[PDB]
Amino acid sequence: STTEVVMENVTAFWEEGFGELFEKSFSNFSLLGTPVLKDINFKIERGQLLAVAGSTGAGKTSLLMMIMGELEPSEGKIKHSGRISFCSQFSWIMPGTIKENIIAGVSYDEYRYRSVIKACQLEEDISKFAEKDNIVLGEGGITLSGGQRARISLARAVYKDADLYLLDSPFGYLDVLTEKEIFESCVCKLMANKTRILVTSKMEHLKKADKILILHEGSSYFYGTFSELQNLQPDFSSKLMGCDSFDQFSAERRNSILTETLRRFSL
Amino acid sequence: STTEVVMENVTAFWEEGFGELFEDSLSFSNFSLLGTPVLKDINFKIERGQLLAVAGSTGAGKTSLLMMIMGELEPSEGKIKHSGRISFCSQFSWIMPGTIKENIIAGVSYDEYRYRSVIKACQLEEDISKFAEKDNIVLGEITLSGGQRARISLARAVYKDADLYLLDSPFGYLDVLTEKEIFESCVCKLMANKTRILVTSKMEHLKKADKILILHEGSSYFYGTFSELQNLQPDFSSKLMGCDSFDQFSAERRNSILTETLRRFSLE
Amino acid sequence: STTEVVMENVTAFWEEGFGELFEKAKSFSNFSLLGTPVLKDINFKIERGQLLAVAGSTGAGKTSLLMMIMGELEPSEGKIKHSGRISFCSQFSWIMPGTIKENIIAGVSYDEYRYRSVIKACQLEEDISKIVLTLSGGQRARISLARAVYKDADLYLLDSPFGYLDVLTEKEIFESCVCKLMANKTRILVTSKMEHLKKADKILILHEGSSYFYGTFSELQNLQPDFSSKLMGCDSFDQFSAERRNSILTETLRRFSL
Amino acid sequence: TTEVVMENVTAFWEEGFGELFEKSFSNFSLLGTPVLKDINFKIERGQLLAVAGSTGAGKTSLLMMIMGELEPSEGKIKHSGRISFCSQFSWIMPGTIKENIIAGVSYDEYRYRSVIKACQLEEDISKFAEKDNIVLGEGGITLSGGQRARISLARAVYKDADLYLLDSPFGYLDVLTEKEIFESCVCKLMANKTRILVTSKMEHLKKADKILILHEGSSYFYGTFSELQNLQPDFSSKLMGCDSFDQFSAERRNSILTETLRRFSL
Amino acid sequence: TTEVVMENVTAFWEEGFGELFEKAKQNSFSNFSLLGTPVLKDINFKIERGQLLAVAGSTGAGKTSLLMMIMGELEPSEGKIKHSGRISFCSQFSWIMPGTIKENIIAGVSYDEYRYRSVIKACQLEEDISKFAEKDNIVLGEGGITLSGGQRARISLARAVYKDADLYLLDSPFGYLDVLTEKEIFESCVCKLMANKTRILVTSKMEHLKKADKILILHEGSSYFYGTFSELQNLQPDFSSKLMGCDSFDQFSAERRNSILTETLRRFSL
Ligand SMILES: Nc1ncnc2c1ncn2[C@@H]1O[C@H](COP(=O)(O)OP(=O)(O)OP(=O)(O)O)[C@@H](O)[C@H]1O
Ligand SMILES: Nc1ncnc2c1ncn2[C@@H]1O[C@H](COP(=O)(O)OP(=O)(O)OP(=O)(O)O)[C@@H](O)[C@H]1O
Ligand SMILES: Nc1ncnc2c1ncn2[C@@H]1O[C@H](COP(=O)(O)OP(=O)(O)OP(=O)(O)O)[C@@H](O)[C@H]1O
Ligand SMILES: Nc1ncnc2c1ncn2[C@@H]1O[C@H](COP(=O)(O)OP(=O)(O)OP(=O)(O)O)[C@@H](O)[C@H]1O
Ligand SMILES: Nc1ncnc2c1ncn2[C@@H]1O[C@H](COP(=O)(O)OP(=O)(O)OP(=O)(O)O)[C@@H](O)[C@H]1O
Ligand SMILES: [Mg+2]
Ligand SMILES: [Mg+2]
Ligand SMILES: [Mg+2]
Ligand SMILES: [Mg+2]
Ligand SMILES: [Mg+2]
Repeated sequence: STTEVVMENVTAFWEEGFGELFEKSFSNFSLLGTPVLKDINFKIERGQLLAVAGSTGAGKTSLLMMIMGELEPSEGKIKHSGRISFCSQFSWIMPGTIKENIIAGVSYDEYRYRSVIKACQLEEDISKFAEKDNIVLGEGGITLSGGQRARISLARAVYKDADLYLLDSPFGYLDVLTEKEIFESCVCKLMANKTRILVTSKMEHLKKADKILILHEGSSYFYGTFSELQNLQPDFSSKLMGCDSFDQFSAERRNSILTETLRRFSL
Repeated sequence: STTEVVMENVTAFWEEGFGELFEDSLSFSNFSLLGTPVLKDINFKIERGQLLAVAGSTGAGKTSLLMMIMGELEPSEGKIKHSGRISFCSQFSWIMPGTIKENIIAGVSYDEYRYRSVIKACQLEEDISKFAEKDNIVLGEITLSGGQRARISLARAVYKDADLYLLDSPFGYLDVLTEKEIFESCVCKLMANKTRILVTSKMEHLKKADKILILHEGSSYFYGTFSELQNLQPDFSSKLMGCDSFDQFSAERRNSILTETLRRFSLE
Repeated sequence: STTEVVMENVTAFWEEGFGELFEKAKSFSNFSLLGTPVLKDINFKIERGQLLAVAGSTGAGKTSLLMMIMGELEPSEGKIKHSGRISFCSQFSWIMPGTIKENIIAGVSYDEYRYRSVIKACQLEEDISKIVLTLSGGQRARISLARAVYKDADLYLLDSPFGYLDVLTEKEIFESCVCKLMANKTRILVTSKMEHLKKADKILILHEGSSYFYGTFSELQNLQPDFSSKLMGCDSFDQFSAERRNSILTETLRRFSL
Repeated sequence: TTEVVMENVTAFWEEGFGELFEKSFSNFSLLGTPVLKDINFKIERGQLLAVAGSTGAGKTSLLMMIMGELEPSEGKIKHSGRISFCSQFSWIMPGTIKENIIAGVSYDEYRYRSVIKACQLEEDISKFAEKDNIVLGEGGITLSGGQRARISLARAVYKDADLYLLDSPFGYLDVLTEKEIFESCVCKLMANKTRILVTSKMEHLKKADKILILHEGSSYFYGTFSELQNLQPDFSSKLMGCDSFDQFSAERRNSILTETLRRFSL
Repeated sequence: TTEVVMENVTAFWEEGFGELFEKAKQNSFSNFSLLGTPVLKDINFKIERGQLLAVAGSTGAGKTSLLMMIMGELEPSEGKIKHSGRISFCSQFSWIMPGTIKENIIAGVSYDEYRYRSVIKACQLEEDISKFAEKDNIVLGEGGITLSGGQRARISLARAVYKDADLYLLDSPFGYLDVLTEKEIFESCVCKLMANKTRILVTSKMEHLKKADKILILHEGSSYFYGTFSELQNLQPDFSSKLMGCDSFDQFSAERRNSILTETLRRFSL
């Protein structure tokens, strides 16, 4: 099964102190703080892809955290139901095998597991190891490349059967071509009929999305389709540079991207 | 089973030299001005079984106050009253070489009921059952997440049967929801009849506490209940932002919070 | 984990005075005759993970048997064997002040996966998605069951939890909840429905405090082809309260409107 | 605390038959019926008197006479000091749980915490984020019957008095909670105080220092439980005034069930 | 969404024999009904809400007829049939209407942008529509002229799936596709797009039987087997092509085989 997600006039603070103060001669104590999310409105139907974009600190992860209940609204309405699956910006590797890391407590299913490792391009990493997917890794994933950790992390999120998938920029340690292929095979094909929210800065991902949400300083800059945004603002393509770009990338990230490029052509 | 904690006009210096210095028509000197006390004129009283929340910004002397109760820091003036054994959970989550079970038990006599009640309240059942070796898998001084280490370190402090529990911000590496759940199940439920002092910046924790103590640069800013303080200072919610906020968190703290979030939606 | 439940030659009195008099009795006298035991010579065994259906006419002692297991009622004679935690769903659908989450969680620790599973099995997913507690009779019934089912226990005692539901919703929840989600748990279900007795590993029929039948449904069908609604303690719809009737109707409307 | 003495006490609820009893032979008092007749007992400081009898026997009326609502036409009543009264009716004031328990007298944190412990109100208070200071209205809406019963007893017990009059305060509780609170509150916390408890429970009679059985306003039995067992091995639910569960209101049965549910869920 | 239940169902296509079976049922004795042969005899199965039933069996076993009975064209002479809601039907015959591809898929029912897009993706029609100059608005005549067999099959499936129904009856919709495309569409359409819908799929593919929640094997009008694929394989380790109704490639028409070849060519030439 899958779920709708609806937000109506949502405002939220990470600080518990400022939240209560917002819910209240005159005075205005709320001003001493700043809302992380302000007047958020959207509705995504069952099985749709919502792409969320915006510059650093805009509140993209925070929006996901609010769906997950870590951040609570001080105003407005959130509607969604069922199980959540989360893929974080941080790729987390569990002590155990690659199979164990993907399955993560869920019952093993042959067809599902194979679909997922195929979609996330782990077949060559899963067979060309000493003892297949039974090789033991530790917490952190020292013996794995950044690209491997990202793909295992995505595989784990996609293997879980859920009503809502929250994907926080899962391709950032991958090279361009691998990102394009996995977006298509995983997010567009394997997850085709699951409601999903993807944090991304890729214009292509926005193009394929059913709905887009541009966040600016916690506020809704634009909600609708990419075509509508392009028609109103033919310049926006340039503002997409002011989101997540190279040279601002850390050292290990660039090295991971290079390693993923090397993997492609070494075959 | 549990102790009262009293402090009367307590002033203290970490530096022994400035402490010794501490204890107009005519000529006078004032050498004690050369040093600043870490704690100054501290007064509070916590009854048996009560919860005291201690808050304040970085460097205000919260850990130092706990250190004083432990006898690491010594008073130059005033009296400190507390009896029985002390248990201490630090900001630093310490992992002993050995197993998880031995890490929680750590010398203290083994009891089946108590141990299982502790690992439940600290949400360690799922961590213990997942490993092939159960709670008999070996650890160094790592292949553990920040959240796991924090949970084990709390479990250890809680397992010990003591008259006074000192909890120095034990939830920092946990996500919001896990923190809420463990505060309720461990601090509030399993430890309900125990005297405990909790260093925290969370409004909810201050609300639940019987008494609160707000420290400012080593001095008592407020002592009483949270309601009394909110009634006196409708501002205070804003002051609590200037305590321990996300903007200062290190990378490994931020990432520990994130994988605790992952754990909830990926495991069990 | 889960537990076995054993009852050997059990007799019990709700009135302590008559209970203690049976113990004192344990030319001649028989002062114990002045009272009447609520349960008399009860014998059954339910294996770990099995379902016991308890049926019988109004006042036969179905709830009291559950109260005895919970220790509210004490035996004057015999042995009762059960270990671990008990979870109880009453005929009364209790709603606490607080949220729906707080009502379901009710003093045990929150677990995300388990929570979502229980919401699914009790058909509360749409209800929950739509705040202090407003509710339909059906919603109250489902939340109250969800609470009992959410608690991790060795033994589940379910006292007629489906009464305020329409036939179709009761069937679906008995399947998803009692049969599937709770498949490996020891459960005792007070019910009057043929389908439930068919599915149970064992059935106990009570009559005026005594054991009328113990065994399987198929064994009962041979010995009693003459169905009795009175003896089984079946629903008398014309005697249902206006509240109960309208709850059943509302649940029927819900199926076809939402 | 106080002693309670009653010597040859007879009383009428109606003022008319009062002085008529206090008076050719004529007896106009006969067309009235005395609610209590020739009552005799003596309970020492710190002792528990258990009072039992069928419905309408005069158990509550006896408490009412001690409180002064009912005046004797004959005999002597001796008791001194303040009285605390816990009624069959569980009453809730406008205001918070704390204020409901405190009820006017000066706050004492130690005494208060002891009372809420003994009356099992700790989970009730700690559940709310507003704790002790969340408001309730008159009637006790949004509270369960079990909670009202516990708050009402808490109020009665918190009050410092020489004599405590407890009129069947457990009726809306399940068997187990009644047993636990009888023990922790009436038997332990109030062990130093003189108390009179109207009850039907055999267990309460055993723990009492003295028991008084009423029947139609007259003293059927006065003495210990052991003496009563000797004299009367034939237990009678009717005579002891045992609760007929089938005669319970929907709200009372549902209260008991909610208390049962509270125990196994929390 | 709906449940489908059949219990001891018998049916005749010929009305005369159906009425004869019922008239002799209520009533020295006679048995006139033996003169006819029922298309379906003693049918028993159950599929729950949102589940996939796979129906297999040899040619003439009565697979389409069972679908025809659910649709009310064939009437039961005996037994219980339970189902509710709207039915959508995809036939072995790929029907093309006069009109555009859009009109063909929509089929009068209201247009919904997202639903339409979801269906054309799941049925692999995105390439086809875009490849045409006027896109969705290219005019098709009745029957077959302009489109390939694979295209006709995908449009016909898309129409069935676009309709909002509580029961989807899919009578061997992939026969004119190559193996790889059939695999992909069974996954993307039948399993994912229709994941929460009650569906009955007539098929001869082991893969489909494996994925189904329940299978129903038909043999000369009667229930040969009902259960899961695991239960079947445990109770029958010997595979029979004839019994399962496995479509023999030799017994395919020239147009069918060439449609399969065209689909393979499409994959490698675009
Ligand atoms: N766990 C948290 N607790 C408190 N504040 C947080 C937390 N996570 C993020 N924030 C705050 O929320 C605000 C928005 O940050 P957020 O991480 O949601 O931005 P983002 O759009 O995901 O940025 P980026 O593109 O770099 O990932 C920031 O001020 C940040 O400090
Ligand atoms: N072990 C120590 N020896 C000497 N000085 C110390 C020691 N620990 C803390 N201090 C000093 O005491 C002062 C107060 O520090 P303390 O750690 O008690 O503040 P805090 O309230 O716990 O701050 P934080 O919230 O960052 O933990 C600081 O000047 C600090 O350098
Ligand atoms: N809490 C109680 N205290 C005293 N007597 C009780 C109590 N509960 C039930 N009884 C009595 O026990 C006897 C059996 O009642 P019980 O409620 O167990 O029957 P039941 O089978 O559950 O009937 P129903 O179908 O109406 O639920 C009755 O006489 C009833 O009055
Ligand atoms: N306030 C009153 N004013 C006048 N008569 C009263 C009053 N209260 C009780 N009575 C009468 O006193 C008689 C005895 O009743 P009482 O309430 O003392 O019996 P009880 O033993 O408490 O019965 P129960 O077990 O039902 O509580 C009854 O006739 C009753 O009507
Ligand atoms: N519309 C109809 N009217 C009358 N008889 C029919 C009709 N359709 C099919 N039949 C007959 O019903 C019987 C069963 O044929 P049916 O088409 O249902 O088998 P099938 O399993 O679908 O075979 P196939 O694999 O070739 O499609 C045959 O005798 C057939 O002639
Ligand atoms: Mg982010
Ligand atoms: Mg510190
Ligand atoms: Mg009952
Ligand atoms: Mg009375
Ligand atoms: Mg056919």
